[PDB]
Amino acid sequence: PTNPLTLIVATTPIPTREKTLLGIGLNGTLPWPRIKADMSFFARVTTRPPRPGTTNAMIMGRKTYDSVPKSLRPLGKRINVIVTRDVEGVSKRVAEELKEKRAKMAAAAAAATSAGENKEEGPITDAIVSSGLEAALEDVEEKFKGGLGSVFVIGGAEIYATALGLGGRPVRIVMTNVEKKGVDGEKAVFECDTFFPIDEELLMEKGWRKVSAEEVTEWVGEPVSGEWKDEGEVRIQMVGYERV
Ligand SMILES: NC(=O)c1ccc[n+]([C@@H]2O[C@H](COP(=O)([O-])OP(=O)(O)OC[C@H]3O[C@@H](n4cnc5c(N)ncnc54)[C@H](OP(=O)(O)O)[C@@H]3O)[C@@H](O)[C@H]2O)c1
Ligand SMILES: C[C@H]1COc2c1c(Oc1cccc(C#N)c1)cc1nc(N)nc(N)c21
Repeated sequence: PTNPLTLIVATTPIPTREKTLLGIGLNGTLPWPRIKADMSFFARVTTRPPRPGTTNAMIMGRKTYDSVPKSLRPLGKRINVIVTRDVEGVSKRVAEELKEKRAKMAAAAAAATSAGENKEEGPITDAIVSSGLEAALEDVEEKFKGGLGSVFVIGGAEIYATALGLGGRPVRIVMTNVEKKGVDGEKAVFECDTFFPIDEELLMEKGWRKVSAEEVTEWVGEPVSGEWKDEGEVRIQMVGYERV
């Protein structure tokens, strides 16, 4: 049987007359000020190997790649897989950014060593560029073999849409819900130009099941309560959905 594909996403609800939309992006970035708890959660979960000596891959659309600040990318300690229709051009630029990243990470390792820090086996950092999502999945399987850890689809909307359309991989969604705190017992809504490709079918569980906190916990390898938690002007909670 074939390994699960996990979409991981943060959404914000936007009630419209016809349905609640799930906003994910505005102007090529996220819709909200930085949420430290979502960031660290995303980082720990996407990095965490499912067994020793493996590295997780994140499959992303080219715009989501670009949405990460250049100095932080490709994102460390994972295999970054950038899906594009211009492999040739994007390859050259990713290769360049990887090389700069390698340079930053090497200097840090040398410094860490130099100040008497304990080093240990950890997941590796790579970036590769593919012509499609299916191509990306193939490409990472072929390059990494049994060193491949968990595969995450990290966005954005076009790539998620493609994941959800793949021919029957179980697909699971690990979702962080983001809401503004009420002001006069009313909650404002974030402006978004990019939305998750499905919304009502998750909130109404049509073809999807919302899973126990214990099940999310197993997927992501750290405790998830499914409780709301306050983070400044937002509250957030983590939930999961499996296709039925
Ligand atoms: N809140 C979250 O959890 C989250 C996560 C990720 C992203 N986002 C947000 O979403 C926005 C970006 O989303 P998006 O939907 O506009 O972009 P996206 O899906 O990240 O990327 C679109 C790009 O991916 C490439 N691509 C897409 N489909 C393809 C296919 N079928 N075959 C080959 N290449 C393909 C194309 O790259 P080329 O143009 O280079 O061909 C396309 O322009 C940003 O605002 C970002 O901040 C939010
Ligand atoms: C990376 C963008 C794209 O996807 C995601 C991103 C993100 O922002 C950043 C920005 C800079 C570094 C890192 C890191 N590491 C994350 C946060 C995310 N949160 C959730 N819950 N889900 C996703 N898919 C996310």
